[PDB]
Amino acid sequence: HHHHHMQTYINPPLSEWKNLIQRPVQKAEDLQNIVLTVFEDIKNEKDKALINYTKKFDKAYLTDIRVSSDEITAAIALVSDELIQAIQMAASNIEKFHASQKENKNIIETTEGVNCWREARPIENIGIYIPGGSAPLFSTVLMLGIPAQLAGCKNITLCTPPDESGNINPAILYTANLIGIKNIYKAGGIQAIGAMTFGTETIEKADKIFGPGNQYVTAAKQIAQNFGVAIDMPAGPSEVLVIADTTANPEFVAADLLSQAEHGADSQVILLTTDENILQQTLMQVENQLTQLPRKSIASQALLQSRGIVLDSIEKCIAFSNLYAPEHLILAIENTENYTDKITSAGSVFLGNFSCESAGDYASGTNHTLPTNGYARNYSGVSLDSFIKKITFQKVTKKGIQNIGPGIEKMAEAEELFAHKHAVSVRLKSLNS
Amino acid sequence: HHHHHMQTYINPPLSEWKNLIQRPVQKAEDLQNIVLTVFEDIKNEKDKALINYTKKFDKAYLTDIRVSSDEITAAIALVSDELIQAIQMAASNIEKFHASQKENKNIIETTEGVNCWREARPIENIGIYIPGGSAPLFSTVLMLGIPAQLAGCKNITLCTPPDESGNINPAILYTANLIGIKNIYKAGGIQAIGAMTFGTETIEKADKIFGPGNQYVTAAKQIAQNFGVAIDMPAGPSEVLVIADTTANPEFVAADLLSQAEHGADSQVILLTTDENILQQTLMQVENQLTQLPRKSIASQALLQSRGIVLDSIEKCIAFSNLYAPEHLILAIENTENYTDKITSAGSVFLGNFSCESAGDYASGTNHTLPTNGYARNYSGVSLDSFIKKITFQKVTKKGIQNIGPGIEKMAEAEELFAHKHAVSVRLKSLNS
Ligand SMILES: N[C@@H](Cc1c[nH]c[nH+]1)C(=O)O
Ligand SMILES: N[C@@H](Cc1c[nH]c[nH+]1)C(=O)O
Ligand SMILES: [Zn+2]
Ligand SMILES: [Zn+2]
Repeated sequence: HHHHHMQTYINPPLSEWKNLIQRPVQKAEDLQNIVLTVFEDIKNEKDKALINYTKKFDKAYLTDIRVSSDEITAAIALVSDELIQAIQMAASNIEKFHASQKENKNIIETTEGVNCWREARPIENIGIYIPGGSAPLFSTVLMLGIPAQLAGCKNITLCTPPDESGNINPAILYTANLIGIKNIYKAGGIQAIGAMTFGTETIEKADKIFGPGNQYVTAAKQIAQNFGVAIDMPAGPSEVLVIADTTANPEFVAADLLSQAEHGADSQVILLTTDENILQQTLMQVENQLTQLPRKSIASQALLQSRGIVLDSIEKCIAFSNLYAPEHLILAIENTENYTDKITSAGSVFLGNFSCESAGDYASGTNHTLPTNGYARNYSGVSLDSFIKKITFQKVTKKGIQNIGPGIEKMAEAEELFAHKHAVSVRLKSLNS
Repeated sequence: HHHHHMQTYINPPLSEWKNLIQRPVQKAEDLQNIVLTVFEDIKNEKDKALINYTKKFDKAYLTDIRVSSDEITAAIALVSDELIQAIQMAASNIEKFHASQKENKNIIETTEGVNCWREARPIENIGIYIPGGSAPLFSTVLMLGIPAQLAGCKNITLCTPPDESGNINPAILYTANLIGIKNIYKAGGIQAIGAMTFGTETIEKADKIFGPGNQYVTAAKQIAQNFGVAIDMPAGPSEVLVIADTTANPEFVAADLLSQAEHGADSQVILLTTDENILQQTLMQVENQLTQLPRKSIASQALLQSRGIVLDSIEKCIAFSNLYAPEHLILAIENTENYTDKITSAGSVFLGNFSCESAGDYASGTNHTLPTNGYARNYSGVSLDSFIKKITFQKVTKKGIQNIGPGIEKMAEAEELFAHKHAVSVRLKSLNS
């Protein structure tokens, strides 16, 4: 009479893996006309459109779009001392890890007299979108704001929608103010993305927009690309894949699965085990722990689309994981150092029984803004790299151009580009003269 | 009675810069329905669609889509010994510079018992598009194929359209075969992009597609993103901005401008000088050199949209350049080391009188696949980074989770994510027990 929440597959053949790696289907609504209409309103009516759309969708009639300093001060006083300490602990770890990603200038002499190198420069105008609601995901403010600051980005904008009384959750404002974000705007949805894409009287336009959101925000960011703005990565629901052998702790594994499942009804979790007893013990823990979750309804909906799979070796589990390309990968196995080289697609990886995903979500220092829905095949998580341009430099000397010059002339000839050839020829004749 | 090709502006006010940074307008045709129709045909008819569209647009009725080994061998014998030597010289320099971009693993202890790091992994399936025509831009094969190989990308596909006899230019095939690309397909245009986006019987689908093309290829790459593939960067016509003081060589500067102008009628060049005499001498050189260009008609059309501007200091020229954000920047000035830190947006930078753009186009080692039309504000040129994912790793010890655990619990509580809190709690209670 037991109500099993997650479906299981015991040693499925390789011919079924194509089906077992599938995420749940997503909504197929065409939002292009909806987005383009909002964008046209933002282009034509600017701040008035922002206020009008906020009235319509957030049920708040604002006078000012920008969060005031009194509102920031009021928010600071509403954050407890213990939370302040935790946020500062997280910010320090995130700052330390992202600061380590800065590269040293490295001048390469490719051939005699030819020196080449790269240098980073910040993307000047950064836009950050933060969804609203009663539960503030203020940790995303740290994840996106801190590397923007470290990169040297001069203008950081944060948009987040008000509640019906016009207010922003105090933890969001506290956290943004902590890391030095001063341009905070009461705006959500398509209209917020449009404001950062085209600019209004109050919001200067962004060069690149960061941060996930719902289906409407996702479509708006996708379409905004066609008007010249860059975006961080494509969006989708969050997910975890866990690999567990006999050394895994079933209580820990169940808690990790449920931590991902409680994010949303569209989340997906995958458990790969090397024997059935680990699977059975972990599922028993899932059932028992699920009863205690305030969000048990949401996690239960995500578990319907989730899968537990028994595969007869860790190397087979890794091969399945590499085909799935998970946003988060937990290796709950012995001697992970023997296996990490074999991982080829995963957004972020957690090693051994004490590396829980919650730690990466909040405080370890890695970035939790990660590619989902298989985008780990072709994107990275947000990092310092996301906030800079790498400019290439070269300095060719007189000996340098005498060295590579004749070869360039022959290639330009073959491409039938006479002016390209002549730009070399005039240098060579000048030194020969 | 002189026919001046380029328009000049002498000390324009700062209020006019907004207008002087504008590229020429681009075509505003809506190609979405056109692209989606081809994509539907590729999805439904696969190789048959590839052959049918090739018949229609390339006027070649193919039997085989894949270039054969006999065709590769025939192409090798049609490339001269002197060109072979030049291509190998270029490949060596490109390989050396891109190999230097590999990062070392760097384990960061963010706090006691918490170790975080990143590792690169190749994007597994790479697609490269190379336009056809009588003038083979085979240098792009080196620029995209070499870093793909260095990254460890296992499956590299190259699509390039046949001529009416079904043939591919021998320099393209020679160069692709040289750097180890074995999967070469006779296909162009929207249908080639669609084949790499969805896959056919002959062409395995790509995870990321590289390489610029015409308006149709550009729209296809943009729309292909919505079906899950990554692309290198947005497209547009090529451009150069030159900054010249009294130490510049007007013959060299004119040749550099004309080298960019001969690329296409939609190209744009910008010359900034610190005095009018440099401008006048350079324009005289442009007029005289233009008469000798086989492509003088194309360069003349690009010069119509080009601008020469006198500004009264190098720092003003740099500020103009930073607003323009050029694909290529040439600093034809004294003591460039005093100015490169002030450059904030540019795709690739060339220093001093002997650093011509042709050298970067062909042989210096930097990548010539660069962001144009102002995309240097928010994208980089192609590099080793373009072909990899940077996966984050963390290993938290028992002491580590005891260290950051309580803080995570408080933040999870504030985000009302009880399962996130519980995933930490079970570890702490286990060690406390
Ligand atoms: N070393 C570079 C930083 C960089 C990042 N990527 C390439 N270069 C600098 O001086 O800014
Ligand atoms: N050091 C990494 C390479 C890397 C690039 N970016 C981050 N890490 C490795 O072992 O592959
Ligand atoms: Zn989470
Ligand atoms: Zn060129």
